[PDB]
Amino acid sequence: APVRSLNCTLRDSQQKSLVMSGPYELKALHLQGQDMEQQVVFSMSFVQGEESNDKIPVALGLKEKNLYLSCVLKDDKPTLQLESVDPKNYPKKKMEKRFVFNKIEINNKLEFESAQFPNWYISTSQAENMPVFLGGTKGGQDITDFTMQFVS
Ligand SMILES: CC(=O)N[C@H]1CNc2ccccc2C1
Repeated sequence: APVRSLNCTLRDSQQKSLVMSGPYELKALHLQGQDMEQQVVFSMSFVQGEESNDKIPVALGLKEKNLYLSCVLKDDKPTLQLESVDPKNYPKKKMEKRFVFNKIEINNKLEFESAQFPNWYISTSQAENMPVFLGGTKGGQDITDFTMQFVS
């Protein structure tokens, strides 16, 4: 049948919210109050892929926009991009591998590993107003843990 999707927001474990940074980038910043309306709402789709109790393959589309987070090689490195799709063939159950993240639940937090690039994670910087990126370790100064908030 159809693919199943949930609307949600994400915050990093330092409780930074995600906002648009021009058309094809996200950035993370500390937000509260009125400015919370700026945060990106995701449509998280539950897609085809290798699955276990704590590791669930998802696509992170933007709610009612034909824009997906995707993992591609850029200037020879795994990078995070926002990619446009045909709003007539998405969202689907069999999403292409560049769009798939393994949503991993460890110690009441979420990590989003690239299915295409093992051990590369959706990441934020500690500094305010810096891009969301794909980082090649769930260790060090960069932040790889998130919480999800469910949206109506
Ligand atoms: C123009 C703009 O920055 N809008 C925000 C708020 N709402 C929203 C909803 C879905 C996906 C992204 C967004 C970002």
